Amino acid sequence: ALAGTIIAGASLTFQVLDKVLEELGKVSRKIAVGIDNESGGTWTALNAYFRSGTTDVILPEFVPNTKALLYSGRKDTGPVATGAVAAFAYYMSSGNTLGVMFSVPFDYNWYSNWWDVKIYSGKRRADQGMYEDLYYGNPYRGDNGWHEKNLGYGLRMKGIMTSAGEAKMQIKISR
Ligand SMILES: C[N+](C)(C)CCOP(=O)(O)O
Repeated sequence: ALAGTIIAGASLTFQVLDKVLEELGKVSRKIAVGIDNESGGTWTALNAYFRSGTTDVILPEFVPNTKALLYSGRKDTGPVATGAVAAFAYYMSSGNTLGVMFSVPFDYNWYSNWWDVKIYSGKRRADQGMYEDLYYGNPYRGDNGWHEKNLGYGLRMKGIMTSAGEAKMQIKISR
């Protein structure tokens, strides 16, 4: 497939991400994630914690500089009113952890899509704690808009997440 795989950073596109959503099949709530690594060094998968939903693939174990990782997620199958929400992390060659969060609620009635990235000192794994850290911190909304910011440690991040049941999220970490 495409998810659980890495590709040349330069080739990461919305087209690539939408094709990821396709392989997930007709499921009302899903997300396809793409992260381009341009930090200067390699990344190593730590883990993924799902608040809601689940995933069908593995976190690309290795992400070398200039390469982009591909990942996906979705709500639980069946008559269950739930979305796709989680946080996952990658260990960096600088010795710090990169943390990512995405939330795609079941009922877009009251709720919306939310996401964020953050770098944790040392080595930390994704948990209900990191999830709450990014969710209830100051996450970006999946407003189909691009956002950027300084990640500290001299990295900077550029990103975007769509606002809908079948979402796509594209991020980039530069040095
Ligand atoms: C919508 N959600 C239940 C997945 C996230 C938590 O929302 P809230 O209980 O803080 O308002």
